[PDB]
Amino acid sequence: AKALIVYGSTTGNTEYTAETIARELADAGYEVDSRDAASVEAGGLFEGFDLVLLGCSTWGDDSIELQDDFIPLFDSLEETGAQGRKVACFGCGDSSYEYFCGAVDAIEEKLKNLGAEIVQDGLRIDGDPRAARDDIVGWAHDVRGAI
Ligand SMILES: Cc1cc2nc3c(=O)[nH]c(=O)nc-3n(C[C@H](O)[C@H](O)[C@H](O)COP(=O)(O)O)c2cc1C
Repeated sequence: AKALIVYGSTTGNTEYTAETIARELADAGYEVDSRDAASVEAGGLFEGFDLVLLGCSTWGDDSIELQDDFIPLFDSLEETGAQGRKVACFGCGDSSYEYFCGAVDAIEEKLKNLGAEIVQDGLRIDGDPRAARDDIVGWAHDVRGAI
C-alpha cells in the first residue's frame, strides 16, 4: 500500500503529527511518502497513491485561515487527482477559538466535493499533539482498517 502524507505546519505540531502517523503506517508495512506542503507541486500530486493524508493547522482567530504553507495546495486541490482517491485529514488547533480545527473542515469538504473517498472522520487535535499521541496512533489504525 502506498501512502502520501502532506502537512502544513507553522510551529511543528502538525508536522509532529504527520511524523507520528507516518511511523505508524510504515510500521504496519505501508510505503510512506511524507512531504511538507511548502515544497509540493499540486499537479498530479496524489497520482499513484492508494491513500492520501492531508494535515493542516488552523490559524486566524476571528476567521478560518489555513496554515500558510498549505494555502497554495488547498487552492489547487482540483489538480491533485482527488477523484476516487482514499483520503483522510488531520490537523492541530485549539478549541478555545471559535473555529476549532476549521482547516480540517475546509479541506475535508473540498475533498468530498471533488469526489474523494473520505475513509475516516478527520483527526482534530486540541492542544499539543505530544499530549494526544495515543489518539494519533489510534486514528492511524482506524485509517488502515478503513481502506
Ligand atoms: C494567533 C493564533 C491564532 C490561532 N487561531 C486558531 C483558530 O482559529 N482555530 C484553531 O483551532 N486554532 C488556532 N490556533 C492554534 C494553532 O492551530 C495551534 O497553535 C497549533 O498547534 C499550530 O499547529 P502547527 O504548529 O502545525 O502550525 C491559533 C494559534 C495562534 C497562536
